[PDB]
Amino acid sequence: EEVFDVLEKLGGSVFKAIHKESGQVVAIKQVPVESDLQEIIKEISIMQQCDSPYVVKYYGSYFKNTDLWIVMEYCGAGSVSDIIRLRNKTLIEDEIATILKSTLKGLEYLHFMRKIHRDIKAGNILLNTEGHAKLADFGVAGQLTDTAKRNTVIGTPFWMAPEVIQEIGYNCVADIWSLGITSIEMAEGKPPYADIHPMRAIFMIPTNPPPTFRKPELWSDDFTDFVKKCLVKNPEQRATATQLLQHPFIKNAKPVSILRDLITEAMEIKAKRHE
Ligand SMILES: CN1C(=O)c2sccc2N(C)c2nc(Nc3ccc(S(N)(=O)=O)cc3)ncc21
Ligand code: NA
Ligand code: NA
Repeated sequence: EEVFDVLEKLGGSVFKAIHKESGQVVAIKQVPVESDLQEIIKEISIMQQCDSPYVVKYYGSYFKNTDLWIVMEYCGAGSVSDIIRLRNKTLIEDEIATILKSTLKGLEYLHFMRKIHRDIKAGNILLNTEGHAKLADFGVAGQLTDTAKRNTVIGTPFWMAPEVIQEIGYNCVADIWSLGITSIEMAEGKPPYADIHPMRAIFMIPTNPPPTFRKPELWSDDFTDFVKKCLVKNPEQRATATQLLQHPFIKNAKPVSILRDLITEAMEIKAKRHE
């Protein structure tokens, strides 16, 4: 337990910390006793059986004063939602394509290991200092036994796939719907229906037509078609992560270096208000 120097709360329940001897910066989540501890092991187990630079790594865990502290990989730039909040600016298409290419590679890896993240949103896509996006928060992630369906209506309402809500079976492409809602969230700062009660939105996601941009005239043909390919209400006709990595919006992404200015800006704003 005293092998880490726990520092400020990141952003919740995650803290910045330093592994005292190696000097390495880690992110530690504080989990209470009354939590569903079988679900916490399921969360840690999914993280352990993942080995990808596009998925947040698990380092270990410890008990302190009845709490379970889960040690994980620290991403210096924060979440894409933190960067949008910090700068008070939505993301331009060039930024969205680059971040979403890495997110799709994480999704591709997870789905190949027959796992559904179930909570894809800008808040759970984390960027490192270099600009590499990683999937984080496997607290609601489900495991598929074979090419099998899941029935748990779980996730966050505005980002949930219609078939998850409909209670019919669902597989890995439920995350592709969430990716589409997230792409709109990065472009507009909020997902569709964000200013409506989340239980009212849950009710209309399967009956309403697939969401589109609030101002479609500002976005390119590629970004609007990418979002259209993500938001297909019928999961059997929804594109997989492997296919979306070939879509022009993603195939044409610029390198991670184009994110340097937003990362520097967001980090400078975080540091300036800390003092
Ligand atoms: C381990 N991890 C997570 O699983 C998740 S998933 C959703 C949130 C987290 N948290 C908070 C984290 N914050 C970080 N890095 C980090 C770095 C900077 C900032 S900032 N600049 O907004 O203060 C926030 C988080 N790195 C990693 C995580
Ligand atoms: Na979500
Ligand atoms: Na929209």
